[PDB]
Amino acid sequence: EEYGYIVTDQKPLSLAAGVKLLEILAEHVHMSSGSFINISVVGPALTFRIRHNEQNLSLADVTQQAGLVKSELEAQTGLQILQTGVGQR
Amino acid sequence: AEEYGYIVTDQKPLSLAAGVKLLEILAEHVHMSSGSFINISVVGPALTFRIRHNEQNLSLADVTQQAGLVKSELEAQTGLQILQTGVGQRE
Amino acid sequence: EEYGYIVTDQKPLSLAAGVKLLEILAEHVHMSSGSFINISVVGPALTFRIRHNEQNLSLADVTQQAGLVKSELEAQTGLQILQTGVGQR
Amino acid sequence: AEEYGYIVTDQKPLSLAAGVKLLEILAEHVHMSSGSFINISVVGPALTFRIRHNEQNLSLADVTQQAGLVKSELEAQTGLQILQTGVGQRE
Ligand SMILES: [Ca+2]
Ligand SMILES: [Ca+2]
Ligand SMILES: [Ca+2]
Ligand SMILES: [Ca+2]
Ligand SMILES: [Ca+2]
Ligand SMILES: [Ca+2]
Repeated sequence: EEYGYIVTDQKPLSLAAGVKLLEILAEHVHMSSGSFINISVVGPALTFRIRHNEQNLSLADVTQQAGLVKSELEAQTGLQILQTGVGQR
Repeated sequence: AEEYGYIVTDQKPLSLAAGVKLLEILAEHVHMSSGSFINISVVGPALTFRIRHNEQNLSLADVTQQAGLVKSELEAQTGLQILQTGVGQRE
Repeated sequence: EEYGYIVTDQKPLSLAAGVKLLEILAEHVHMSSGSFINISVVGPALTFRIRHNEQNLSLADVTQQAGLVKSELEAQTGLQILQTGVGQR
Repeated sequence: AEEYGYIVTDQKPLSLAAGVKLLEILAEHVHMSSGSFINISVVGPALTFRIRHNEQNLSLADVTQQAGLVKSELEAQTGLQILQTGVGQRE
């Protein structure tokens, strides 16, 4: 029951902005954003799981990639990314 | 500011001794000296750290991924629960 | 960007032993050891900074105290303390 | 062996003249005769010294603390960098 996390500077993080982060991330990792499932925004954090996918992208993979392209993610979504990781919710 | 790795626990607050024990276990797992974990702090429930240059070329992403793989061992050996692990960086 | 230093006879100083020194020191100065932050062991040396605290203990204060109780520190950590001070790292 | 004070510089090696200049500046700051700094040596980048009995009751802790307070003056007047200051004692 682990989830991927992207923690932002938002209070609160809007749901629309959270899934926009996922859209940009999905484009970058070459996966459909529909593969991000069980999505919730909780306080400043976006949380999600990941459906089975052809490239075998894990929660660790996508959260690592979110960290790598965070400036791209931010520029398009009007927020800052402070942490990315994996954990319970 | 540079990236840091972190582990959020269920401890209120996390003891310095327990935070370092997590790192000792993690170090032995990755076959790196625990002295290579640098700039360590415990703040509230969380442990934060960076990683020194090493021949293994282990990154913060590498170590936090590895912490996920050995999460049950980390918990069993320390008596605490790990709620989140990841990489952060201030704006 | 100054740090407190405790230089030991260790090669290398173990991280666990370094924070055990800090635990004993914290007990002696009546501060939480969690107030020792930015901790690194480098060769034989333990280095650290200090978070704001109620007694207004500085790096000079705690390194001076470490010198004063060094025999207590050593007896419990299986090492010798050779120097204490403040400096860059 | 008794405690000694020390100042580690960026000099490779530290000159005797520069080491003593640090002490002259430090002495004038603490309003003590620089002759009260005794058993002086420069070894590699470091200056080591002890302090003679004085009416002011100035200790090695006192003087090394004071060296921290006037670090920028010590550096500006000598042209070197101070990397560490402290008190040591052999085992
Ligand atoms: Ca993968
Ligand atoms: Ca940013
Ligand atoms: Ca658990
Ligand atoms: Ca004080
Ligand atoms: Ca001793
Ligand atoms: Ca300087």
